[PDB]
Amino acid sequence: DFNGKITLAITGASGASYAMRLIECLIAANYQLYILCSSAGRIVLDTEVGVKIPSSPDAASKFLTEKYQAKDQQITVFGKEQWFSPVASGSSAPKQMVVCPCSTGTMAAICHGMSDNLIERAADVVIKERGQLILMVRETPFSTLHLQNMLSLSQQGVTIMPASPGFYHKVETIEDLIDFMVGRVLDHLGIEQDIMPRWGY
Amino acid sequence: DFNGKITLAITGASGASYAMRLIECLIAANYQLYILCSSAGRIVLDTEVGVKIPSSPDAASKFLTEKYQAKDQQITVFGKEQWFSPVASGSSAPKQMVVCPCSTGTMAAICHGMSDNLIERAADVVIKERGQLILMVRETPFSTLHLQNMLSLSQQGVTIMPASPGFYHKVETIEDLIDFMVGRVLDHLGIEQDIMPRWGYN
Amino acid sequence: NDFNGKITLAITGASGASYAMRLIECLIAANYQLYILCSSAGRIVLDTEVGVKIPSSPDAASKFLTEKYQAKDQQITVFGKEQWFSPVASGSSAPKQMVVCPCSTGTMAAICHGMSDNLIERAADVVIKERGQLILMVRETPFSTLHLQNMLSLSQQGVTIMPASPGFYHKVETIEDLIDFMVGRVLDHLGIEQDIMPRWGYN
Amino acid sequence: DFNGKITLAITGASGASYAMRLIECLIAANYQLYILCSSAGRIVLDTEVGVKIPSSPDAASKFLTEKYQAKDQQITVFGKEQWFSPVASGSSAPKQMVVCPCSTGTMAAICHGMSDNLIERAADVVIKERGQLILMVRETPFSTLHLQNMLSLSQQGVTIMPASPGFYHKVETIEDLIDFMVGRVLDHLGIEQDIMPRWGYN
Amino acid sequence: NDFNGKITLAITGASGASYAMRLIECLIAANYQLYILCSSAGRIVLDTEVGVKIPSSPDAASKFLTEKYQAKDQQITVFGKEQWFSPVASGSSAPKQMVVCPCSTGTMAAICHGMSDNLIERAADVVIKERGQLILMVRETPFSTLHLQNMLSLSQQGVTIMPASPGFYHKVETIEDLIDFMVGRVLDHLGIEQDIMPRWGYN
Amino acid sequence: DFNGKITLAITGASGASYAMRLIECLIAANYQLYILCSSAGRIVLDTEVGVKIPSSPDAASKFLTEKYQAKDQQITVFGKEQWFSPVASGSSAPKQMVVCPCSTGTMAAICHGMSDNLIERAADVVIKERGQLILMVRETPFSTLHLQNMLSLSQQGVTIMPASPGFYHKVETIEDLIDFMVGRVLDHLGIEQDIMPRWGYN
Amino acid sequence: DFNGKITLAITGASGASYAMRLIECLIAANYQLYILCSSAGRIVLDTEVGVKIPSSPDAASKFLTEKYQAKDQQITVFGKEQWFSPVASGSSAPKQMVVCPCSTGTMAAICHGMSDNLIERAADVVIKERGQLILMVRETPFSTLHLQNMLSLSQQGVTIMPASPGFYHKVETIEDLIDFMVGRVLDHLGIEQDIMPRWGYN
Amino acid sequence: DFNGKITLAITGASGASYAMRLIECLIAANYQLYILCSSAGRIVLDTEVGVKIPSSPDAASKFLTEKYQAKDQQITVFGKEQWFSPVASGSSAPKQMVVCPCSTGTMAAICHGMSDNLIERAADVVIKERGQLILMVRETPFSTLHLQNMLSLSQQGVTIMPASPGFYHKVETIEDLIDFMVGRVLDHLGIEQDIMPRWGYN
Ligand SMILES: Cc1cc2nc3c(=O)[nH]c(=O)nc-3n(C[C@H](O)[C@H](O)[C@H](O)COP(=O)(O)O)c2cc1C
Ligand SMILES: Cc1cc2nc3c(=O)[nH]c(=O)nc-3n(C[C@H](O)[C@H](O)[C@H](O)COP(=O)(O)O)c2cc1C
Ligand SMILES: Cc1cc2nc3c(=O)[nH]c(=O)nc-3n(C[C@H](O)[C@H](O)[C@H](O)COP(=O)(O)O)c2cc1C
Ligand SMILES: Cc1cc2nc3c(=O)[nH]c(=O)nc-3n(C[C@H](O)[C@H](O)[C@H](O)COP(=O)(O)O)c2cc1C
Ligand SMILES: Cc1cc2nc3c(=O)[nH]c(=O)nc-3n(C[C@H](O)[C@H](O)[C@H](O)COP(=O)(O)O)c2cc1C
Ligand SMILES: Cc1cc2nc3c(=O)[nH]c(=O)nc-3n(C[C@H](O)[C@H](O)[C@H](O)COP(=O)(O)O)c2cc1C
Ligand SMILES: Cc1cc2nc3c(=O)[nH]c(=O)nc-3n(C[C@H](O)[C@H](O)[C@H](O)COP(=O)(O)O)c2cc1C
Ligand SMILES: Cc1cc2nc3c(=O)[nH]c(=O)nc-3n(C[C@H](O)[C@H](O)[C@H](O)COP(=O)(O)O)c2cc1C
Repeated sequence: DFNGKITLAITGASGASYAMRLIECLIAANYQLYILCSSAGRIVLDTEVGVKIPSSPDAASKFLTEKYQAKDQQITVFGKEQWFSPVASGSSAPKQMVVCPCSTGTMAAICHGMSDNLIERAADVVIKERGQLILMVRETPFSTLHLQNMLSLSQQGVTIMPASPGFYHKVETIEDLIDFMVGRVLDHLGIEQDIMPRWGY
Repeated sequence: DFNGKITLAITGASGASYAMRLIECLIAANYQLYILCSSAGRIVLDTEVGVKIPSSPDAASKFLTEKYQAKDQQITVFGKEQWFSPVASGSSAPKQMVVCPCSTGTMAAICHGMSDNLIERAADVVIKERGQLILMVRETPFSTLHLQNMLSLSQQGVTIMPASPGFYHKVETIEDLIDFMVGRVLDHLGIEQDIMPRWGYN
Repeated sequence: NDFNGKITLAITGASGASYAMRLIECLIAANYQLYILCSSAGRIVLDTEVGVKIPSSPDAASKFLTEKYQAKDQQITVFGKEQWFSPVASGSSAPKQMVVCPCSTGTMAAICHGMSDNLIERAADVVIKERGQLILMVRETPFSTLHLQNMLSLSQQGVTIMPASPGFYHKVETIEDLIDFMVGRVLDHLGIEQDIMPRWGYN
Repeated sequence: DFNGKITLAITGASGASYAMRLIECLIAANYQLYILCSSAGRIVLDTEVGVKIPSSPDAASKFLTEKYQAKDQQITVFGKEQWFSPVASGSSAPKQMVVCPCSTGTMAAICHGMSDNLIERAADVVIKERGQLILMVRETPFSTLHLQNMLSLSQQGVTIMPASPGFYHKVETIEDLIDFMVGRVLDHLGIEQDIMPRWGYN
Repeated sequence: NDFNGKITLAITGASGASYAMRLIECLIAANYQLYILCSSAGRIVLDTEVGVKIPSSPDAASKFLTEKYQAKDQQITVFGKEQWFSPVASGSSAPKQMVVCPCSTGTMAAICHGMSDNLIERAADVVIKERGQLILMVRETPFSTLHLQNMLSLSQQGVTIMPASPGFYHKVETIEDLIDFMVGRVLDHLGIEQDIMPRWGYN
Repeated sequence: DFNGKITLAITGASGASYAMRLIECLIAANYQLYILCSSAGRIVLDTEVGVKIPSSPDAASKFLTEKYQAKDQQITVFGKEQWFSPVASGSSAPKQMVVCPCSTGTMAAICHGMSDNLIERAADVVIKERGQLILMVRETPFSTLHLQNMLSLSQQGVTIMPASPGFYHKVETIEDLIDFMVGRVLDHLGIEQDIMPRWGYN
Repeated sequence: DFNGKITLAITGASGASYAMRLIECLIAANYQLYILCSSAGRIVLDTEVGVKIPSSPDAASKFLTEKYQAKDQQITVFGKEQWFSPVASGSSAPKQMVVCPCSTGTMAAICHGMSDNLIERAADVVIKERGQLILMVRETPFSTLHLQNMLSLSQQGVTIMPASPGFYHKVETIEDLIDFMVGRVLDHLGIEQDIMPRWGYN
Repeated sequence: DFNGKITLAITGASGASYAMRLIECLIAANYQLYILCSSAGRIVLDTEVGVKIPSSPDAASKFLTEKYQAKDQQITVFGKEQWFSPVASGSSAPKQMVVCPCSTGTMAAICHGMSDNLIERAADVVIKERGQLILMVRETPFSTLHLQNMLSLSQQGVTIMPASPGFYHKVETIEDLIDFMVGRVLDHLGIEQDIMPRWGYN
């Protein structure tokens, strides 16, 4: 039925709207989503976009499914230590994962392999199985230690995508900036998108 | 007269509006500016914000002065390879410099000391004189080599400041995101500002 | 405001609680405003080494310390473990000076690697990225290689690693003289006038 | 329509024949090409194989179209700083690029992310977007610094393919050596080829 | 011989002279034989911090310390700055255990880089090459990056870097309790039974 | 009572002229100096400028005091093992130090933390206390090991300022070269100077 | 008598022609050669150029002597583990050695000092005695690990000369490409050559 | 009847009188010079020493020829992309090259192998052919990135010779400082000179 499974982690960086719009576009492209959200991520979603994701995985899954009028099974949320989840094992996990937005703290944890929660274990799995991990980092300025951590991940095939949208297409609202970034994630995932033209400059 | 001199370099990355908004605020704050603009810079300023900066330094100074209604000598623009500029010698150059927006290619030339034009020499000088260089890099995703370049400069005390505006202050307009970044540049320069509040997270 | 400056002070679970308590006292006497963070291992060490039970709840702690030091109104605010709605948590708002004292090798390690897992680690990461001044008063001996790798990294990046190794070359009558050696060094580095450690050097 | 788009950049290293043959094979394989040529590249093409690429991009597109009897829009040449080309942006650029032949100076510029012209930007974009870049470097001997540069690009997923043809197959004429290299580039690009058989050693 | 083992003990010009004096006392009580090296900056610190004037001449120093500690015959021998005809100077002859205490960052640096410019540095270089145990009780704060680079190098190569950062989690009534914390740690690392620092850990 | 205290060490590199003139300017700028001089530096001073610094510290202080017509307490010299000097401890030492001229050997001692004499300890101190250390290194050519040493210091915030005078100003005389280096030192110290003009290139 | 002694090692990389031509030129330049051939080298010589080097060292010396019409003692072949050869000891070995052609596996063994056979020992001896070793490597594309290995040898004064002939001179036949490489090796060895002219680019 | 060929590059660092005195001595020692001058190097010679080198290469050869009363073919100036020059190919280039004065931007370009112009290609070729490159760097203070660039090249056998003259030989005039540096260059190149004597320290 679905076109593929993608793991999506939302962490406590600023940039909630990116994550909300990415999920909208993935659902519309008819992907199945396994969604992980950190406790700080929930705080940011509430403050920035007024979105309150219930803390219980079941209620969260139903909440998101209604928000996006998604199909049966299309969205599943897994809790912070739910090791039964498919994402926890290289024997079962999807091969694509996006962290959006991705805090420098979560980026750091994945860089060093702390694997202390489901989001960090999932990322560690995608890296070991040689899949695709994309981290949409939101911070500025960067410190040298942020850069060392990004460098290490990028050398190992992780895609560091800072939330730094461009303005060279006609930018007429905040949405168009949001769609710049989301369209780049989607191009990287190998998913047809029409939210960001291919005109170039 | 003025609270100080700042060197501003505009290069060909997207995010012209940041640079225009930065000039606007430094003028109102009564700083004197030495502005440098690469060719690709002007092309970006043109297509993104409809601002055709003349490529002659003298006409460029008058245009910007007029555009910002600046005082006499408050803005001086210098040419691609105009070595008499005060920015080209450690004996004379200002100690604060911002490259906004900063292409990955200019970041790279600065990283490695290419010093091939006035912008690159000007940055090399601030670095050797132990001044403050701030580079507003606008590119995504980063490649590994981007990240090696950035890490090398950052270790050497250059502030890598990617154009990654935050959204926690409540954004209703693109101008709030522009002001997010410009306000961070101003904080770093030690310039009082009220375009981005000090509330933090509420 | 109404104060000379703002300082962020984090207490973590290394031995050396008496250095932290003396440092707060001197900073208050100097009329600085303090944002205090304290980890739970931190409170355990305070409790066992100097008998000071800081309430775990941030309002109650602010009051407790305020009364302890007879501090002015809003001079001391404690913030809790994940209280992100705290000015220390954002570069838009935070103090440019922070001291971790005593700093456990675990907190130093989490700062070194950027873990930013609680308010203490985030506040440090912010100070680092904003190019402020972070001082870490590490208390541990011996060092391992990995401790040294972590301290080295931080020191290359402009973080001041100040082990709690007091000197004895001044008048040492009491333990208080050694506490004051280290607190005197922190104050000098913070740019704060102090008379607890004379400037005579070696005689 | 076409089987895919490829970016080709010709630079000022010896080995113009490799490039001309590579174009011939991609045209016959029904690929669409975006061709970039450096000024040194043009001088090399001229002196080595008598091929004079018009200075004008439109004139060059037609000249090559005509030379290879290529279909409509199958060959588009772009100029030195034509930032409006598809190749300059990650939102638009092809995911495969070859630099044939590749001078050590252009390999250097790409290694360090200098991105000063369309070739180096095109490269940097391919690298950041995680596509495939192949560099047919021609120089001998190598210096340590050449090797450092190749090393870092290689670690970053760029294919350093020196123009070092082998002789273990049927070597009669120079064309067999040219075809050795071109066939290796075609195998890497994933394109069906029979100018170099798969017998291996015999 | 007639002793439990041989230990090389070097005193250098860092603050912390009272750690060295207490360490000799415990080693003597434990019936170890000591080869003592003392630098001239070392004697200056001993003199100013604890009032102990070790004669610069090796015979006179051996007698002075022997009497100070009421040591047995040949239990303490001091050796002078370039006294190469000393068993510490050759791998064919030297003790396999050495402590520098207090260890200045200058002596740590000369050992790190292999300078071997006097008997102290040579004796350390020997212990290192013979795969023995070298403990360095560094006293300095803050650390610089270059200090940390030097300590890191040494620690990777199996040298124990033991900063003089005493803990407070045990019963601390006096300064002597903090001196005994560090001396207790040196003894534990040397494999020497000691009761000056209890083994109760944290309560 | 002076504008501040600076530590200045004179070591056995050629360039005694630069040291003598820095001292002149710092005295006229009303700074208090603590001077250290190596026995090799004393030999260089005697042979190059015929200045004979006496060996005893008290006689040294008086000699330099006399020579510069300095005020009371303005110049104090300290001997090579004079650990009572305020420069020996982070609890008491000035936050600015210059080694002029600086031999490759003393730069090496400082690079590696040898801290063998007062000059080396004073530098070690300034570094660990995060002050400002400036090393006017005179040597040519550099070896690789000299460069490794300077790179290590520079990465750690020490200013490696080779005695490499420029000629773009009005160079009528040797003093013009001495003043180029001295002026650059004083700018780094944050001390107003007018011996080297602040227009750059002309 | 002879102008000097050179060690030549042939290994199992493609490019046997380069080696045969190199020998021809050194013989005509009156050098004395100590030749080593690996078993893979022999297989390559056979399949590429029909040259069957006798398995026996004495038979190989005569076979080559005869092939090049060389003088008495001008060519001595030595076997795989003939440690009694001059080439195996630093007390005796020639100070110039070429490995032509050089497989990436023998370049690897030399990079890491494996010294398992006469070729690798000969190499290691040349390197330790600070003579000149040249490695004509033939492989494409390069892997990262190939590049790491070449890098470390290059940093250590070994000449990595890939078999990447250029085409800027008069290219008519394959012999002109062979002569390009051989002439570069002869220039490095310091030996007068006219198979590759010095006109440079025209 | 020239003793040898030297490539001499003049770049945009201060110290033009070094380069002019170096050509004088090399012409008196009967060496043949191939001189390259960048556009920033012209500007420096014009302003510092009042020498205006014509922009076209033939007029510039004639100009310098007359200036030093050089012999027929003793001096040839080559333009910034005159790739037909002997210096641009390893097959033909001189084995000794001096960059004097050397900017930090030209030192960087050579460090990372940019090879963007004839000066940078010439250097890249001297390095790959294992000749001798000497870089007379004039800048102070150095930044960490300057030091990283120098270190890399020195590790690779390039001689980093900063323009840091000594004073231990009795210094009459500025000329004695110029002659200190030029004598060191000449000593490095292996050319007898009597402008800086050999008595060392007295
Ligand atoms: C409103 C808000 C916005 C934040 N924005 C960022 C940010 O943009 N970047 C960042 O690195 N941390 C940010 N933080 C801090 C992280 O939330 C903090 O480091 C937390 O420990 C992250 O936890 P997580 O990585 O488990 O999500 C923010 C916090 C809040 C409350
Ligand atoms: C509309 C437009 C937008 C561009 N945006 C970027 C950008 O966001 N980041 C970047 O690194 N380069 C960007 N480029 C490419 C640079 O302009 C190009 O690499 C050029 O060589 C920069 O030179 P400069 O650094 O001298 O300005 C852009 C070009 C155009 C035409
Ligand atoms: C009484 C006591 C003393 C401690 N002393 C130290 C110490 O001196 N150094 C250290 O690194 N950790 C010490 N610890 C361990 C830390 O408390 C432990 O590593 C903890 O996880 C640190 O957490 P924190 O960094 O969040 O405060 C001590 C613990 C206790 C209970
Ligand atoms: C006829 C000719 C042949 C050349 N061959 C080579 C070569 O094989 N390798 C190389 O690295 N450079 C070679 N060059 C030099 C490059 O052309 C030079 O470094 C130039 O600056 C490269 O510019 P580009 O990288 O923009 O093409 C050659 C030059 C000419 C004129
Ligand atoms: C009273 C006094 C206390 C000192 N304290 C220290 C210290 O605690 N740490 C340090 O590295 N050096 C200290 N020094 C400096 C060393 O004595 C100085 O670096 C000396 O050269 C060390 O020589 P040594 O390593 O040969 O003993 C002190 C000096 C004096 C006079
Ligand atoms: C006349 C003279 C000039 C010297 N010039 C230099 C110099 O320019 N650079 C240098 O590194 N060493 C120079 N030296 C050598 C240093 O003096 C020597 O290495 C000494 O050991 C350094 O001692 P110091 O670092 O304690 O002062 C010179 C020596 C003499 C006698
Ligand atoms: C016909 C033929 C051609 C070969 N060409 C190459 C080559 O060009 N490059 C290479 O690295 N190995 C090549 N090999 C593989 C090497 O022969 C192989 O790695 C062998 O183990 C090398 O042994 P040697 O290094 O002792 O000569 C070739 C093998 C054969 C049979
Ligand atoms: C009068 C004058 C003096 C200069 N001196 C120096 C210098 O001493 N060192 C330096 O690195 N750059 C110096 N520059 C800057 C270089 O000329 C500049 O970075 C230029 O881009 C170098 O280009 P080139 O390397 O192609 O010659 C100077 C410029 C002028 C106008």
